[PDB]
Amino acid sequence: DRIKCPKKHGMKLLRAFPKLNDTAGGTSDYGWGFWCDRCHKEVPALIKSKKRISKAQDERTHAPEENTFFYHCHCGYDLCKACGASIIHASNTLKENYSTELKNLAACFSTP
Ligand SMILES: [Zn+2]
Ligand SMILES: [Zn+2]
Repeated sequence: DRIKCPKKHGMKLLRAFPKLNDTAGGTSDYGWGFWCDRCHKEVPALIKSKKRISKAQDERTHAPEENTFFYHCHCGYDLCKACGASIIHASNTLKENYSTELKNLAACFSTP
């Protein structure tokens, strides 16, 4: 699922720094990389990792320090991979505690 910026727009996962045309403001130049609007990390270059060990590993969760991509919003709000990783983890945990609580609810209902 697409991560949203605080202004509720759906952000996009990018594998290369965007062009002037991708950000709302005129002057956003991502030539030397950007800063995460949340953990303030200065991510200066996008690197291609050769690990490739993702048969069934969410790419967004594996090797968060591996800045192989980032999330950008047109508004200009950005998230490093690491910050994206923690919201996928947190949201997956909510879905798990939901399906679990739902299976337990069905069981409590259909058990005397
Ligand atoms: Zn961050
Ligand atoms: Zn935005």
